[PDB]
Amino acid sequence: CTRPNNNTRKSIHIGPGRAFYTTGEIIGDIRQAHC
Repeated sequence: CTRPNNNTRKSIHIGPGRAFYTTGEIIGDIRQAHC
């Protein structure tokens, strides 16, 4: 587990082009949430 996701800490870099935070990252965050 990890606690980004619920505050999306490891994924802020971009923003306007939201889906440019990258699959690996969003999926990583979502994996990390499976607690």
